[PDB]
Amino acid sequence: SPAGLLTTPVLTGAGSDNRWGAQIVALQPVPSGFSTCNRHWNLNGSTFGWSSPRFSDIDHPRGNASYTGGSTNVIETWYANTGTATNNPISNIAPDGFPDMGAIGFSGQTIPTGGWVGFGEVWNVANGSPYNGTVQAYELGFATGAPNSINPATTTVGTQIVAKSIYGVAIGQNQQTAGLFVLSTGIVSTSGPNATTYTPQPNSIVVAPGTPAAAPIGRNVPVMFSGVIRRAGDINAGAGSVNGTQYGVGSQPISVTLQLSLTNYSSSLQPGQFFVWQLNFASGFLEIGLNVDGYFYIGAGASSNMIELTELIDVRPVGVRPNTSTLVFNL
Amino acid sequence: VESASPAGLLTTPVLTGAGSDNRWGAQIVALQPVPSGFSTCNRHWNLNGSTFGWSSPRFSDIDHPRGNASYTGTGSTNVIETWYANTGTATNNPISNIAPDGFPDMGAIGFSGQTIPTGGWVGFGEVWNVANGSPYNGTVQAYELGFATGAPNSINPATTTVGTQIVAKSIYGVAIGQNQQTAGLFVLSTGIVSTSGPNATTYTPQPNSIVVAPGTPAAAPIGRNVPVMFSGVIRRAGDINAGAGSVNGTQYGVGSQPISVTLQLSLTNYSSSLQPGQFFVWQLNFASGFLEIGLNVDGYFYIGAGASSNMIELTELIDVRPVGVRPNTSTLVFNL
Repeated sequence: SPAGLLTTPVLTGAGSDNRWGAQIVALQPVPSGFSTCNRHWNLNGSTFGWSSPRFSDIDHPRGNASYTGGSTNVIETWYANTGTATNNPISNIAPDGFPDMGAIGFSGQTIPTGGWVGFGEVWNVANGSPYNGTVQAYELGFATGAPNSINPATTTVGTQIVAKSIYGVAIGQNQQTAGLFVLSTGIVSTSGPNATTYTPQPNSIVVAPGTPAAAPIGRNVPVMFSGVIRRAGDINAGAGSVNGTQYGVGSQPISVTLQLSLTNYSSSLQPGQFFVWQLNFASGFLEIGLNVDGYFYIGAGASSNMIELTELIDVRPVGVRPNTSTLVFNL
Repeated sequence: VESASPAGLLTTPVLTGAGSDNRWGAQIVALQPVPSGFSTCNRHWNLNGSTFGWSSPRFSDIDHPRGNASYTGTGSTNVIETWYANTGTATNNPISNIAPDGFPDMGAIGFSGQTIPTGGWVGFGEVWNVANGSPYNGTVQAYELGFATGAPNSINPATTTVGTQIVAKSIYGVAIGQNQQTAGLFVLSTGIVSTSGPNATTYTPQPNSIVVAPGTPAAAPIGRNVPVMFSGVIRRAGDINAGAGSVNGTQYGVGSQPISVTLQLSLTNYSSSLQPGQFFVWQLNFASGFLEIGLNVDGYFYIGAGASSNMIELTELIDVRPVGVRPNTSTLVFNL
């Protein structure tokens, strides 16, 4: 039974989302629909992405590293084609852990807004030793036009994976072949004190061929799981910051992703159905549904206002329902 | 909330590849017996819903709002950056003010003159401006973090939280150093181990370098039953591409608990299902043998390894089956 996939702890503070690993504190309805494949599992034990259901560091053994000038305090760019992560057993699209987001270019000397940023370095393919003057915060994502005219991409087909430092490195490296190493904990790129929109926005997510979309069904709209994430421009901001709170979203709680990767649920739900749970709040309730592609839905209609989980009391299973029956929204 | 049975704390996935340890977050692939015993408090929970440490059962990031930042050098570029504060000043940590949530329970080893220490906890981060939260973006680097005395100019590792400092010191040069009376620290919470050259070092941390808080109970041997840590492969600074089975040697990191156990113990109180003097015991069934593992009320796991400190690989582990409550003086079966 799918019932055990969503339990009260997952949504009352002990859950984490499958993209940022952030503590899940809100639900984010997406009335346009969206797609996600990386670190996303369906109910047939399968993923269309390139990452395992844990938070792997990011390592690629063969890319091009360069900087744009002298050689100190310079922006370092690493890139490779998609489909070259030949040591990744899930997929060669990209290293396990590489973020499913478009890489955004700079605006003059202004840092891009909304990109996935991790800390990392380039390393020497001769011996595995780091080029230690290349440590920095790097924006990672999919793009065309690397190294020096990057535009974000939303497909894995015929594109590049890029890492570009958002600040200057101590000692730049021009290496026609070099490795990448980045930790898998991400922050979002910003400059100045402001939080940006929830990240990634639907049209920023990168998916691989064959990924099914989560489309709305009447008033039933797909939902993402939201937690507070850090941002580069005010790194001390957190939940309730006077400068605004920054949210990151994932398509699934990682505990759900993990369970779906360990057990096949194809006998318990078929196309056209949801497995439904009731979320009971202090003064209302709503139903959340899971479909066979692993996407969650709520009956929010054309609303993208976040639903805070602060007053959630418990989660109770309801059972299998048609996906065309409106999910109750009684808040 | 109370639970009547610890049985659910250890299940087959925890030890056959879906588990992670509570210090490094690494995939659990082995058991590390510790015949002389050890203590751990950070991100370690007991069966009474409590921790003696300063971290939640979660990995996010390390943030401290008020330390001293400095560098040394004749110039301000490509220099070593040091940040430090006293323990007991992490006032924005709801668990404990000892140290920021996520700060590693390891000693900070001093270094200078283009050598770096072996076996320290290293994380990536920066110092930041307390006026507005903006990074000093030229201070990003890999930093060794730990507890110490003597910062900034005579750093020596400490094993207690009492009267010591928390220190971050970059193992490579930063782009632009900062001498600031007050600066904040921001480091990611998943570490690598400091090394030089290609070699792996011993499993990290060794028992003699774990930092604990006052009141932390020790895991002491009881006859042939000895405490065990959970081992996974971790990165190391000197050969960052090395992973499991590397031709240059495999580097292990250890934690006292699978983080899924820590999390469950933090959510549910088990104090009515196990008492001092008792283990809850599970059987680990391998292709070619089996062993018993026990959990005590302080949250520590034990096996009947006796005087052996050999790692036990979990490659051929088939499943985990609950046995029940037993006296901790009964020898745990070890049939490998």
